[PDB]
Amino acid sequence: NKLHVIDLHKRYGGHEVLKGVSLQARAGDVISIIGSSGSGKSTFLRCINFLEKPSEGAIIVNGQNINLVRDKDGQLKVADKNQLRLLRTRLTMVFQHFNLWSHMTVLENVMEAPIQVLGLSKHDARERALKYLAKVGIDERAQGKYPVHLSGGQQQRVSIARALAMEPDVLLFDEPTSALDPELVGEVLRIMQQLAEEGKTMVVVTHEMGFARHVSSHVIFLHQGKIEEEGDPEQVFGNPQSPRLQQFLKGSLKKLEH
Amino acid sequence: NKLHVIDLHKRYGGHEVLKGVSLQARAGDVISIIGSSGSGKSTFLRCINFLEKPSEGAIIVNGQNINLVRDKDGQLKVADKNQLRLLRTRLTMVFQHFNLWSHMTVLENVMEAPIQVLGLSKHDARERALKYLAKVGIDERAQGKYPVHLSGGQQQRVSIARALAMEPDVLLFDEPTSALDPELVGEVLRIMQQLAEEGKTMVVVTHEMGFARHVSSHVIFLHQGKIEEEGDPEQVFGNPQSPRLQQFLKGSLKKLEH
Ligand SMILES: Nc1ncnc2c1ncn2[C@@H]1O[C@H](COP(=O)(O)OP(=O)(O)OP(=O)(O)O)[C@@H](O)[C@H]1O
Ligand SMILES: Nc1ncnc2c1ncn2[C@@H]1O[C@H](COP(=O)(O)OP(=O)(O)OP(=O)(O)O)[C@@H](O)[C@H]1O
Ligand SMILES: [Cl-]
Ligand SMILES: [Cl-]
Ligand SMILES: [Cl-]
Ligand SMILES: [Cl-]
Ligand SMILES: [Cl-]
Ligand SMILES: [Cl-]
Repeated sequence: NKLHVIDLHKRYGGHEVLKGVSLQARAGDVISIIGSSGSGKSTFLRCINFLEKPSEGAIIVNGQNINLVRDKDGQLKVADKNQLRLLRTRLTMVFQHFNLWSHMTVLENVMEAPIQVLGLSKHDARERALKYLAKVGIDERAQGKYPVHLSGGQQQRVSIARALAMEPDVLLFDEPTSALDPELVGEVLRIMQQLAEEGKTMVVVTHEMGFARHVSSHVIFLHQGKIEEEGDPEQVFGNPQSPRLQQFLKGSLKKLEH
Repeated sequence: NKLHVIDLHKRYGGHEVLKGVSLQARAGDVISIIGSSGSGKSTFLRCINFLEKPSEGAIIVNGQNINLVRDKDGQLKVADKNQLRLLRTRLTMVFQHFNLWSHMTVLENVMEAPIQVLGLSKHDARERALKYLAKVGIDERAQGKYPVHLSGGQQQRVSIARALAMEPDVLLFDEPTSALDPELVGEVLRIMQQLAEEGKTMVVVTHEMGFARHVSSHVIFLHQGKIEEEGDPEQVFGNPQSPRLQQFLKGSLKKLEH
C-alpha cells in the first residue's frame, strides 16, 4: 500500500538499537508506536526517511522499492538521489523540536519546500500554505511573525502545516506534543485526530495513551528494539498479552512527561 | 597520603600471580599501570579493594591501616566489616564491564550507593548524581533510560559518574575503554584527563599508551607479577632502562585491542 518497512535493523557504531522491526501502512491507517524511552522509537522513525541509516532492511513506498546499497561504513544508503528526494516528499515528518527556518515568516516557512522542492509557482504554494495554516488554527495576524515570536505550541502547529503543504502520502510524527506546555497538548492531539478522521495515513510515536488508544487503527509496542506486541488498540490496551506490555502500561502511568 | 599498598602478593590456589608489589598514591597522583596481558594488572587492582584476597601485604587508606588477618583458606581477609565498607567508599572502581543495575535507570543507578551505602537523603544523592552525570556528558534525555538501552560508551560514562558520586579519595580504573568501540575511546580518555586536571587521585590500568604517557604523574610497568620498572612517564616511555620494558613497548605497538 503506502509504506512497507521490512526487517529494519539499525546500529550506532557497534551498538545495535533496532533489531528487526517491520511496519505496513495502507491508505488511511493510523499507527501509533508506544514504548519506553530507549526502546528505539525515534531511531525507527528516522530510519523510515533516512535521517538515520539502517544496518538491515528494505523500505517500499507506494509499492515501489527504494534501492539500498551497503556503504563504506557498513550501513545502508539510498542508491539513487532521486529516490531519496522523491522519498522526503512522499513521507514528511513532524518532530519533538519544531524545525522552522528562523529567518522566514510563518507563511514563508510553509511555502518554502513546495516551491523549492516541488517546483510550484509562488501562487500555488501560497494557496496550499493558507489552506493548511487555517487547518491548524494559525491566523493571518500570526502569519507574518517569525518562529522566535511564537510559543512551542504555535511553532508545532506551523510545522504540521508545513508537512501538510507537501501533500505527502504518509505523515510521520515523533512525540509532537512532548515539548509543549501540558495545557496545549490536547489541542494538538485533536488536530492530529482531525487528520485521521479525514483519512490521512499517519505513523505517530507518543506518550499520550489517550491518542494511541482512541485514534489509532493499529498500535505497536516497541521493547528493546523489537516489536513485542501489536494489533488493534482495543486489544493492545484492553487485553495486553505480553507481561512486558502489561508492565509498560502500568509503569507508564506514573512517569511524568511534563 | 591517600593509599599505600605494601608488599602485595596474591595466589589463586597454588598459582602465585602477584609476587610483591607496592604502590603509594598521594593527593593528586595519577598512576598508570601498564604491562602484558597476564602480568597481573587486574589482580593488583582487585586486591586493593578486596574484590580478590591478597596472600601477603598491607593496605593503608588515608594513613589508617586496614587490619588484615590470615583466613581459613590461608589468604588475608579484612578483619573488621566496617573497615571493608569504609574502604569500598573511599576507593571506588570502574571496570572493563559496566556494572550497572539492569532494573534501575541511569539516574537511579548513580543515586543508589550514595543513598544506600552513605545514608544520604534522596535530595542530596540526586544533586550529586545530576552533577556527575553532567560532567560525563549524559544528559537529561538519557537519564531515564536503562542500561540495556545504552551503548558501551554511554554505560561506561554512567559508571564513571556512579564512582564520582561517592566522592571517594581514590578512583581506580581497570582498562575502562577496552570494550568500547574504538571511535569512542578518545572521548573517555579525555574525561579521565579532565578528572586528573581537576586534581583527582587515580590509578589506571590501560593499553592506551597515549593516556599513560600524557596524563600520568607516575607509571608502573608490571612484568610477571612484579614491578619491573617505574617512574615519571617521560623516563619510563622516553628512556626505558629494562630490556623487558623496551621489548614490551615495541611489541605493544602491534597488538590490536579493538
Ligand atoms: N546520535 C546518536 N548517536 C549515538 N547513539 C544514539 C544516537 N541517537 C540515539 N542513539 C542510541 O539509540 C538509543 C536511543 O534512541 P532513540 O533515540 O531511538 O530512543 P527513543 O526510544 O526514541 O527514546 P527518547 O526519544 O525518549 O530518547 C539510545 O539510548 C542511544 O544508545
Ligand atoms: N578467577 C580466577 N581464577 C583463577 N585464576 C585466575 C582468576 N583470575 C585471574 N587468574 C589468574 O591470574 C592471571 C590473570 O589475571 P589478571 O586477571 O591479573 O591478568 P591481567 O594481567 O590483568 O590480564 P587481562 O586483564 O588482560 O586478562 C591469569 O593468567 C590466571 O592465571
Ligand atoms: Cl522582533
Ligand atoms: Cl508550548
Ligand atoms: Cl505526542
Ligand atoms: Cl524497552
Ligand atoms: Cl561502545
Ligand atoms: Cl583504558
